[PDB]
Amino acid sequence: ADAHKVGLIPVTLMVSGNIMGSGVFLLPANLASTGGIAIYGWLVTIIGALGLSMVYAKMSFLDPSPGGSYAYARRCFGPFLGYQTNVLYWLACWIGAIAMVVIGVGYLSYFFPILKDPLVLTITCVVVLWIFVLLNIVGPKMITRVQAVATVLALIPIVGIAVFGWFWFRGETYMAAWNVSGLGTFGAIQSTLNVTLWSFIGVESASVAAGVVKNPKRNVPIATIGGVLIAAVCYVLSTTAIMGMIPNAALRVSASPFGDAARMALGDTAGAIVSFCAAAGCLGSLGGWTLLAGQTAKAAADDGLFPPIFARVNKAGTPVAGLIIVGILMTIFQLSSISPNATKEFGLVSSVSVIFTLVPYLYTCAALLLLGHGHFGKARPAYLAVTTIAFLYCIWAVVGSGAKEVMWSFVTLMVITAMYALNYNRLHKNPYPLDA
Amino acid sequence: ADAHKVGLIPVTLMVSGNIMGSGVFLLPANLASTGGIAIYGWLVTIIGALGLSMVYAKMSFLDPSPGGSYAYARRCFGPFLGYQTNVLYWLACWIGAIAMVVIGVGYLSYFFPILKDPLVLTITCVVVLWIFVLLNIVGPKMITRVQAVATVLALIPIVGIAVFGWFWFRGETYMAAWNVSGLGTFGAIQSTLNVTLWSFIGVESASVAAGVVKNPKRNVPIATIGGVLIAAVCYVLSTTAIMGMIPNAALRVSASPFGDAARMALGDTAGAIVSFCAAAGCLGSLGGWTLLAGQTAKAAADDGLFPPIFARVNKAGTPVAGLIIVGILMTIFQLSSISPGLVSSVSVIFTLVPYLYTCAALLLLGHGHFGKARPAYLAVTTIAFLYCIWAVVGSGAKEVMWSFVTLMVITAMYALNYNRLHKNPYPLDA
Ligand SMILES: NC(=[NH2+])NCCC[C@H](N)C(=O)O
Ligand SMILES: NC(=[NH2+])NCCC[C@H](N)C(=O)O
Repeated sequence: ADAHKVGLIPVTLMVSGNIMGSGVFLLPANLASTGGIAIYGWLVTIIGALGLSMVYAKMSFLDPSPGGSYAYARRCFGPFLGYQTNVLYWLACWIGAIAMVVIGVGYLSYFFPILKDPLVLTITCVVVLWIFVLLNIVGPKMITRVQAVATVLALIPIVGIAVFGWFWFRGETYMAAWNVSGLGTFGAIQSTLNVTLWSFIGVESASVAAGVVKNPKRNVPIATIGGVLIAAVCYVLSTTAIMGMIPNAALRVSASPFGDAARMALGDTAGAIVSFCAAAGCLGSLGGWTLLAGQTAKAAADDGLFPPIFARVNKAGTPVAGLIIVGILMTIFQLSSISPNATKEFGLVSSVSVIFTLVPYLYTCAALLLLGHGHFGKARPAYLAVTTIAFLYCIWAVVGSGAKEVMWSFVTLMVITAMYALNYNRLHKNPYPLDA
Repeated sequence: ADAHKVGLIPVTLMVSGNIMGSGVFLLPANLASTGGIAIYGWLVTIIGALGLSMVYAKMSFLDPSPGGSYAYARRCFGPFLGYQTNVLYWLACWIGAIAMVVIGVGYLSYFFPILKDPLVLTITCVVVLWIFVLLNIVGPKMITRVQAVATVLALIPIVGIAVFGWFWFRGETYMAAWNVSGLGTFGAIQSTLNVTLWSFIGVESASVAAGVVKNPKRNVPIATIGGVLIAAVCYVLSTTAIMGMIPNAALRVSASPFGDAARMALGDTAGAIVSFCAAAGCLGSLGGWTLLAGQTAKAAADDGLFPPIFARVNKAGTPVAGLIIVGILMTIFQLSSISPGLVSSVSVIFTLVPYLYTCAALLLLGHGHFGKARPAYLAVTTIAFLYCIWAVVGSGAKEVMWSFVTLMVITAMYALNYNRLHKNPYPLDA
């Protein structure tokens, strides 16, 4: 409790918030490239995401350390694989933040065309970017509530259709466009896993924010599973709903499919509603990531595995100097990217960020078995089945990324292990030292 | 000493053998795609390889554990990063052996066209493949000698030209093709590093076979550095020598540039010589890898980190059952072929991972023993780092992707096979 921690509801909405985020609005546009067979892809993507949820759920229950993934990998494998998880996820976070502010603010252009011009867009972003760094400095009680309101604002259309969308949905349109890809059923299913497997990055959120959730052992597991269950429901119900409402042809070339789901549904400026709700979604998610950025660095900084400045806190215990760095960085790697100008662009270096997150997922399912075997009782086979699913889920994600971004993920992994060696020799503690 | 270990010379020739191997004959054909500016690429590729040599040299001096890379990673980072190194490098080895038998036997087609036909080629390979598995079962004293002879047989042409090739050398020729790539100087340099940086895979050999080298602490470092020095000398002297001997135009479309080179000096039957020496090279290297395969699995098996069967030895101490597995596997993933290289490629990135964790291990374990040469050892190992990273920077993406995916599967198997036995730096209470 004591005192400014965050409760169950905010925490869980932070999970749903970060998960659904920017993408929930573009899904039916990308599945439309393959068809209604994307339903099968979901059934596979869901049980795979429920696996990784349960893993994080049980893990955080057993050890509710602050920093989630990072924490477990330190217990399991030592300071090095700890240091690796942080650096990766910490980047995966604040690069992820950058994507939110862009996408979010970009929805607002529907209201202010003023900001399609790329320069003004970047000025607006610094502003809104620092707005949320500041909200994060007034503390996790505060941003979790701003996100909680943001994300329920963002759920309005997504339930609206998910629930009321059926009233107009039919078979004729949905089924006609069952398999537009022109690939075999298993071919298609894989081509939808390319999209949908990245839909549940975010499941870690609660377990990472353990240090700031009120009753970690009860709540982190509830927020973890619950969050993922909200996301699943929406995804499935909403994008199957849209594929029986708008014809495939129109839908796959749509910039905002929910905006179009509107212009017939409630018509007129109902796109207004959706582009506000869409913008609210991201901006909420924005702040939620920058939070999590704040926490990993904190945890790692606290065990000597990240610079001391990230461990420095104000009296409430929130890492102010830590967040101001994330804030500065995002301001640097944002001016750098004024629509070309300096060089090129660049959604590569956000894509590599998304593989950085799958590495922690992997070391966590390892950590569950390697640390947790003691506490499994007679449910041993259950926990083996589940985590191997979580494994298949992480590998099968990378199996169908682009090469280019895995290559680069891998290169940054090498450079991470070059810095550890260079920065920690002397302080390092060897399982089997040499004598002097 | 006691008793059937291997001495300095065989060890070091195993190093040079495995390094130069199949590639030393194809180098000047691939550098001919860019020109005599590949000389600059070499100067960068050399000091980078002398780094990673020195690293392995000092590491194996300090700890001369059997398994080299694997050993060090276990000390440094624990059983998991140990397990990771072995599985990788063990695959790196026996996939690498498959490549050698193919290439090696393929040179012999110059004598027996009978075996360009792809079926007969694979039958031949199983035969020769199991010839060397057997030679390896009669022990490391034996294969190291077969390799030593194989690799000095393979050095004939390579010194022949490297030394005597200068008599047909022509500055005009060499210069006129200075930069055929049509890229900027730094562009060209990078386009030659693509080839040359993979030239020194093998530096690990001696430190990996520490369990079988006579006086490990003196010899593994000598064989390590010495080996790499022999490879550098040849590479540089021989391929610059050829580029002033044969015009760029001819040279870059050559199937065997040494065959063409040699036909200028000895002439006529020089192709026979070269295709025998070229085949001797690979087949020697073939056995030397299957050796190293034998040793990692042994070392890991011995620490519970690989199946017990790989730790099982005959009275001489050599892992017979272990090698028969490698032998079977190579027989399976060979008949699997017919008709009906990526894999050989992914295997090559697998070897750069151990290199990395070794330079780490040098600093993380060795800092105690650096005395007042601290800066020297930091400078050197950071080169060794740049060398490993810069290799991967210019691989194909497809084979890094797959190297990475196999890394994930490796860590899923550790979790699945070692939970209960695993020892956590910071456990939970029950
Ligand atoms: N445009 C992007 N790829 N943004 C990355 C955000 C990832 C986050 N899991 C989401 O789906 O909302
Ligand atoms: N074990 C391996 N992956 N070997 C690949 C061959 C590399 C070696 N430098 C050669 O060209 O001969």
